[PDB]
Amino acid sequence: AGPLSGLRVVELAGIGPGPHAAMILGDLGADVVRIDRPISRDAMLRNRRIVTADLKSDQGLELALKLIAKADVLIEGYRPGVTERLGLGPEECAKVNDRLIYARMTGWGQTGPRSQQAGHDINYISLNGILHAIGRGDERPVPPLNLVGDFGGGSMFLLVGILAALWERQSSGKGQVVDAAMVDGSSVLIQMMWAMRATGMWTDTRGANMLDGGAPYYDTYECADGRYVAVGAIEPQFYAAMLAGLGLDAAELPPQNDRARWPELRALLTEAFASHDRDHWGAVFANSDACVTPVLAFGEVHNEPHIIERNTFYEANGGWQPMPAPRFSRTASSQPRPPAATIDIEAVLTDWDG
Amino acid sequence: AGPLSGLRVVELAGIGPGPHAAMILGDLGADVVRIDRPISRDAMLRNRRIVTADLKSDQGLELALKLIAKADVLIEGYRPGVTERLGLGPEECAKVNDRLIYARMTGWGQTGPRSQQAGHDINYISLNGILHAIGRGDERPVPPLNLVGDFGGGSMFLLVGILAALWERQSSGKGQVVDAAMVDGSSVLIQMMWAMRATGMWTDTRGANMLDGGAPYYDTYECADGRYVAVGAIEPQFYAAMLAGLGLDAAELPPQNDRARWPELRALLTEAFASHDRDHWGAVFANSDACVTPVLAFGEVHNEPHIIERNTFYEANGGWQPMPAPRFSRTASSQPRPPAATIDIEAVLTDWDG
Ligand SMILES: CC(=O)SCCNC(=O)CCNC(=O)[C@H](O)C(C)(C)COP(=O)(O)OP(=O)(O)OC[C@H]1O[C@@H](n2cnc3c(N)ncnc32)[C@H](O)[C@@H]1OP(=O)(O)O
Ligand SMILES: CC(=O)SCCNC(=O)CCNC(=O)[C@H](O)C(C)(C)COP(=O)(O)OP(=O)(O)OC[C@H]1O[C@@H](n2cnc3c(N)ncnc32)[C@H](O)[C@@H]1OP(=O)(O)O
Repeated sequence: AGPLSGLRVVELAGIGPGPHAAMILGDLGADVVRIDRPISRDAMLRNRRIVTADLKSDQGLELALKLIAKADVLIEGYRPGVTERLGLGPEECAKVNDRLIYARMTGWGQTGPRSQQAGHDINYISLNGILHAIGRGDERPVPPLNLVGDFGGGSMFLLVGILAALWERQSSGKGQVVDAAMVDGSSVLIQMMWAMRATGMWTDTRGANMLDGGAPYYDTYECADGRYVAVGAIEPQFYAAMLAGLGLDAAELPPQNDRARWPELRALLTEAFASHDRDHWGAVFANSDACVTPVLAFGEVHNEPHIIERNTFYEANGGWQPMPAPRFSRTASSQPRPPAATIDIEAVLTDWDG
Repeated sequence: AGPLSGLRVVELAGIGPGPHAAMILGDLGADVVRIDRPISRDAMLRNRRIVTADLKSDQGLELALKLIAKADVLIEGYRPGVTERLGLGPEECAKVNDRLIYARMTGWGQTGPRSQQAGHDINYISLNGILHAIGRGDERPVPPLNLVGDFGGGSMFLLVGILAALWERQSSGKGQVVDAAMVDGSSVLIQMMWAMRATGMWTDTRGANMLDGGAPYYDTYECADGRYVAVGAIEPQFYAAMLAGLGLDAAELPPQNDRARWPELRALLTEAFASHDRDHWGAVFANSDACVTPVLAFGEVHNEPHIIERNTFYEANGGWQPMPAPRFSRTASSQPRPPAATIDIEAVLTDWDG
């Protein structure tokens, strides 16, 4: 029902970024067929059809190749050489379908000294300077969950690659291979810090920068109730609006960007915010441009008016799940279909006419 | 040169997610024309043509509309209502070009109680449970830079939106509006934690989970020299390789997933890692599946063999910048063109034939 209605996707069951890129294609209307090893409660596996095949057997190889022959996109997320050894490498796939967008999701990439090494999100962002930049300066770096490598710089770059190559396909009539390494994607994800490094606007020192928690106007504060607000008041008119709401006289404060007095500045904002609870500050800074919001825990998210009003989440046995993103005015995505029982691979083949 | 060679993009000069989405389109071959208010050192503005226009004047509005008439994609990142009041809203653009992908990059979205409020990355991820999930449990949440809202759940979803709509356009012959809200994108980026919350595999407690730094096998460790390694050894066989490298007898340790004894497990791993420098562990683990990697600071990234060999970065003027991601086997992206002087808008219009 969304913009990708009609798009045929073969996903080889993996973990992390592959199934997340595959979910997003399904979210937006694609026909995604997932092949697993010979009814799921993982909501990530929404908007698929699940089939099963031993890719190491002659029948399973044959069936999967017949499935790939009728597809637009193949997603795989194993080590380089794995699909090759199975007989499902790009050159074998090309033989039965040269319109195929062959999408390879890895952390290290297809080649290079580490391309055969095991790893996960934390490893990939450790090697490109990202992880070192995250957390408080007086402590060892903290992982930003797996948002940066696996998803932000992983699956999202796989999708761009995939859709980019489909655009190319319109003029050339041919697919190709998408080499999507989390180490690359995440670097492009963080290109802003690389730009700013070159002009003296970002330093290698952890938690001493504008957007890393070093700036008293770009950080969380703890309130009277042990809960938190986020302050994001970069621009001076926003910062001023923020001080107005706190009832602080600007003339009694250090300048916003005098870094030499940032501890003094923070101590004064800390005292201010500590004086009431989080919900007080949401009432105080209601419609304002102060860039002050409540830090909601996952469980409170569904009670937030802006979240509710725009239907950012829907309920699915177990709890809340995010609606497809982004939104489309003419071809709107549907609410995601729940994970369902495994179906017969043959049924899909007839459906796809193969 | 890359997959998106031929694609025409008009970017209305903004900040954060908009310019980054437009950068990535340029990286991949797109013809990107950026309109600013009446030669840049910001490497984010690579792969552009820069022109200038007062959109509030008759002349400037006319010229911009002539430019938009000839484009495939318009990127704007202002408050909802701004383009409208300029005469550049979707319904005006539709008049001159109904094939236009009109891409609206916001934090709050186009509608809702907060849609007119100022904000930055920290605010958008604060309202959807993400920011609360980030940092050590004994401390107030820390911002994961602006990686998750602006970029991972912002620009990246704008891109997917844009390219998805271009796919739709091939059958329908029409464009539409992409509503890309960082509050939506970032939720879908974190869909995994929402899936796991539903099945008891994720909790709302900060720093007490498998991927947030609560797991001793999924965290950084400080070494003898004050530098760090990242451990990512989730799977038992990797965890085992990790222990072998450390010279640790598994029989003398608590089980890997005995959470009750995670403090005791971490104290033993801490003592082990602290005994040598980062690069010793660099060496001992450089080759195995132990999921142990050095935590590199931005400045030392360009010296890492895997980074060097795959050309993840190029030097621009001054320092290193990331190469286009992902990679394409047939239509490879070029090295990005540096920011250049502003060019006259007329010249572009003749080029585009408008
Ligand atoms: C959410 C997260 O935390 S994930 C973080 C991101 N990690 C990644 O996915 C990065 C890229 N991938 C990898 O590095 C690796 O695949 C790892 C580390 C995840 C896993 O490593 P391993 O499981 O040891 O190796 P790998 O996944 O490459 O091999 C999978 C095997 O299953 C086989 N296999 C897969 N599907 C099937 C099937 N349907 N039938 C039969 N065999 C199958 C493959 O042929 C392969 O066997 P082989 O090793 O004999 O060739
Ligand atoms: C790097 C970072 O961390 S940034 C974080 C990214 N997130 C965001 O900021 C969200 C993005 N969207 C927004 O909410 C907003 O654009 C903000 C809050 C960033 C900034 O808002 P403001 O600076 O107050 O301006 P706003 O976007 O409302 O409007 C732009 C103004 O410039 C004017 N303008 C824009 N282009 C032109 C032009 N070429 N010629 C003349 N005027 C122009 C518009 O008329 C408008 O003025 P108006 O409000 O009088 O109509």
